[PDB]
Amino acid sequence: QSVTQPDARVTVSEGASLQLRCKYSYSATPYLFWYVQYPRQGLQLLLKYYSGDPVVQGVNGFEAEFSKSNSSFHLRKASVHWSDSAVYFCAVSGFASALTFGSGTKVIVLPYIQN
Ligand SMILES: *[C@@H]1O[C@H](CO)[C@@H](O)[C@H](O)[C@H]1NC(C)=O
Repeated sequence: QSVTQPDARVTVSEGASLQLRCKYSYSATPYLFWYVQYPRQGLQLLLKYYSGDPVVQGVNGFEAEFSKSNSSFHLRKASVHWSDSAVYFCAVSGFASALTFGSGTKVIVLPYIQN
């Protein structure tokens, strides 16, 4: 139905937290998703919410919470890895609805360098 990703880009150092904002529009029961696009590959599903517990855990430390009250589906990760650089897309759906995508959010991760 409708999804909004208010930030187009995010720059962050390896080790720090990350929050990618997503707002949705619907009235019914929404099906929510996060997809990730790594360089030189197609979209992949990162996490999804259909029902039950609003906090959903996806691959590699990624988390998202469905909030009906706040009508949000913010994605978070406690400590980002350098390989997390990518474009993240929020999408929404429903019982008799098509899948709709947001404009996406580019995440640039600065790698941590030691000696
Ligand atoms: C909804 O927003 C309120 C006010 O900032 C906040 O206290 C609450 O935790 C939010 N719910 C979500 C999306 O976690």
